[PDB]
Amino acid sequence: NFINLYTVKNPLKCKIVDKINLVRPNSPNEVYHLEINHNGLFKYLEGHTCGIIPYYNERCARLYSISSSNNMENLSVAIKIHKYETNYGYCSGFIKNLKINDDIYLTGAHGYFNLPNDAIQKNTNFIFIATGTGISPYISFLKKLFAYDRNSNYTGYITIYYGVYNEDSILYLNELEYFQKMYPNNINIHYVFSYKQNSDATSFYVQDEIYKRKTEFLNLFNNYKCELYICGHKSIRYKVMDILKSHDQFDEKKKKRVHVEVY
Amino acid sequence: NFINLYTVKNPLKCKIVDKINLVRPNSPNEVYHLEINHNGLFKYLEGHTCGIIPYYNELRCARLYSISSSNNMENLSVAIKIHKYEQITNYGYCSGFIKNLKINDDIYLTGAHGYFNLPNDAIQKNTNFIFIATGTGISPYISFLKKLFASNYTGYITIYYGVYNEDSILYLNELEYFQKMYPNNINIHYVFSYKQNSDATSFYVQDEIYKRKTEFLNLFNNYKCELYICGHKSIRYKVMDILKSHDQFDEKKKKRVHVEVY
Ligand SMILES: Cc1cc2nc3c(=O)[nH]c(=O)nc-3n(C[C@H](O)[C@H](O)[C@H](O)COP(=O)(O)OP(=O)(O)OC[C@H]3O[C@@H](n4cnc5c(N)ncnc54)[C@H](O)[C@@H]3O)c2cc1C
Ligand SMILES: Cc1cc2nc3c(=O)[nH]c(=O)nc-3n(C[C@H](O)[C@H](O)[C@H](O)COP(=O)(O)OP(=O)(O)OC[C@H]3O[C@@H](n4cnc5c(N)ncnc54)[C@H](O)[C@@H]3O)c2cc1C
Repeated sequence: NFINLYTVKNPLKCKIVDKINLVRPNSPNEVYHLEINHNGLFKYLEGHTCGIIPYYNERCARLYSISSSNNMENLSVAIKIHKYETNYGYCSGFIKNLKINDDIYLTGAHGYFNLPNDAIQKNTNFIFIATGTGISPYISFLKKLFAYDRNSNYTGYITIYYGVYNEDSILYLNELEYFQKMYPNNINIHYVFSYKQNSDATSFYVQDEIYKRKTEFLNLFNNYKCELYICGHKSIRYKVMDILKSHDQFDEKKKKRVHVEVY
Repeated sequence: NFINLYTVKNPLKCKIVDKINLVRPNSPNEVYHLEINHNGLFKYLEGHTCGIIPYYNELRCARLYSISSSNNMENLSVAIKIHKYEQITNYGYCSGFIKNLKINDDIYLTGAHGYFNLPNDAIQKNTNFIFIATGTGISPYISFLKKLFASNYTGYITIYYGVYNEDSILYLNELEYFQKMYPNNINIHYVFSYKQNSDATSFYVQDEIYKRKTEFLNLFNNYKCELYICGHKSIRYKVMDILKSHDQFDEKKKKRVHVEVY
């Protein structure tokens, strides 16, 4: 299958085709969308990550959610540039200085944060919870479910809770705006702005929006039997579980409907 | 201090000066000794490790390697086992990199790691040592021996060294040299496991210490030896178990135990 087709011991040589800032001028973040030519060789399902090996020339690979769908020729990835005290993270500094037409080395696929195979036929309902770059897997989910290029056979309902610093920090804004305008009876997006660079504070703002919208959120999960996806900083996970645990019956059978990709 | 002078964020570009197979025909793994030109820029004490960043090219991910050279040498050195695994053979990440490395290739180092150092009073105080090694665990001790013997250090060194077989003793030449040059001050006990199982190898080292438990404990306790343990993780507790049994083992003794296992 797709998992570990390429590893650090046989990474895939790829090429940077494009590199676009994803944020607008009032964002405190530097985040780049990378479009990557893999010559059709990198196999993935929506929700998978790829690994990038910084500075490689023919763990150690940093994982990035793939934001493109399968039937796109190139793959895409959204990468936040981490800084401290000037000084960059290991992969962050590499991605910062990367240029179009540069080589990049990939491993993968990695992860199990995928759609159910039933999804488009079963018209599965979804809750997608995201913070920061945690939106990327959902971008690929949407591109798949609504056959991006109204080619959609999918008539399920999707609710997105997306927490970012501010409006200018919303990643893939144009794509989110597109799906919402094209499919206004299938998609509901709730932006939460924290105005805090601290991820643990952002996740509390998301938990707090969900609490404010608990009747929506909890009927979606307990009544309409949505699949619940959580992606982003590790602090949201237990905060979303607390909401489920404190407000209604919550057993291992309901836990089967909770999918988590945190970091 | 010299710790983290170079990191993965800013590695030191260095050159391979030599690459020498340290093992003999009956050893089932390659082990390469690397002489590395760092332009005098890499700073370290004996016992320190350097990190190598496999496949790096200038625009937990670096593997650590004990430096086997002393400060006073111009180039640094390192001994690197080439790890194989089956399922057609594959190589470890850094192992495959080191395997293919040529003389004059670039190599990027990260910058003194660890606390596996000699006490700085060692030469003036004539400190006695117990060095326990398996496999590549010998490397820091080769650097120790190079430092201690400058020479008027008259301490007493005991070395326990477990390897697969005689063709697998790393730095055999250096060990034999030091043992023969200072025959009253260096005592080496070798153990061959004859099994390609790292856990077996450390069992046999423990077994050789058990045979000599009285000598061993009387060296550590009465001659106040600094005890060093280096190599595969499995030796750690097997040696600790010997310091537990037939011994009170207080915490002024634990000041005298140094561990670098992996
Ligand atoms: C499953 C999964 C999916 C992921 N998906 C994405 C994604 O889609 N997009 C994305 O951008 N990231 C994603 N990540 C995280 C991504 O891998 C990060 O870029 C990586 O984890 C951090 O990268 P780095 O090498 O640049 O930072 P590192 O060098 O590994 O450091 C980690 C953090 O510590 C900080 N740090 C490093 N040194 C210091 C210092 N000494 N003092 C203070 N702070 C320091 C860095 O700034 C950084 O924030 C994902 C992670 C996982 C596990
Ligand atoms: C403080 C310290 C000092 C050290 N000093 C030395 C030293 O002086 N000399 C030295 O040689 N080493 C030393 N090491 C260990 C050194 O870092 C090794 O080269 C390294 O840890 C093994 O690296 P690798 O990249 O080749 O293998 P990796 O790929 O990182 O390690 C995996 C191990 O499992 C095996 N493996 C990998 N993938 C698989 C798989 N899919 N299935 C089954 N098996 C697999 C590999 O063969 C290898 O043995 C030290 C380590 C530490 C922490």
